[PDB]
Amino acid sequence: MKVHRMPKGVVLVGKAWEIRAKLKEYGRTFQYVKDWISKP
Repeated sequence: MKVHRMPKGVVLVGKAWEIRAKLKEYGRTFQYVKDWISKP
């Protein structure tokens, strides 16, 4: 262990962490249902 799993130093604390979460929760392609219904 020469380095830490989550080290510091050069980091940017802003909304960049929030916008990535919000865009991930909303940007969730729900095709599972469409690919589940098999109707010839």
